[PDB]
Amino acid sequence: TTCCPSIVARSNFNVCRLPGTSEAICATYTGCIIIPGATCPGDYAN
Repeated sequence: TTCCPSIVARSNFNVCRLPGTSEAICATYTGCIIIPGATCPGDYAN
């Protein structure tokens, strides 16, 4: 599951994914995170 810190970061993440970039690279690129669960925390609400 991916969780993002802000709207901007999520929008950025989704563009990063368009060419097929791994989620892990898009995460460090944007400040989004990958978690094994499905429940994003309050400070990664977007």
